[PDB]
Amino acid sequence: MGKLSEQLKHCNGILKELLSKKHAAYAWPFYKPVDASALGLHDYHDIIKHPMDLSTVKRKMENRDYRDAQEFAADVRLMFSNCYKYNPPDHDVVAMARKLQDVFEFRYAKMPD
Ligand SMILES: Cc1cc(-c2nc(Cl)cn2Cc2ccccc2)cn(C)c1=O
Repeated sequence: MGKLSEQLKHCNGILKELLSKKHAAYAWPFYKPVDASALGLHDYHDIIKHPMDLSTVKRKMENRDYRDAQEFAADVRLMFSNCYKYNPPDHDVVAMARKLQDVFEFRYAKMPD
């Protein structure tokens, strides 16, 4: 009912959309933590100090970790920023990040007041 609750509902809706089949073609690299060892990315954790992914965001939302929309958005944007920091800008995963961030930013902007 309250403002914080209402804004977190909007955030949860966005999260559900980002994890939905509608966006799966470009969202899937963000579903789980980057497994650096599995992907042969042995410099990943030297470059990315604070990894983030949608499963972690989901766990935090479920645990009521996020106190407001701003805190939620910071994690989603951290996830994208990590991608832009680590990967050359012409790489496929970056194109996918850009597309998912477009989904995120446009819906996040429709936050209720
Ligand atoms: C460096 C990096 C790898 C992945 C990743 N996760 C899976 Cl599972 C496969 N990959 C590699 C990939 C290669 C080509 C296209 C998409 C992902 C995801 N993110 C966000 C990254 O920053």
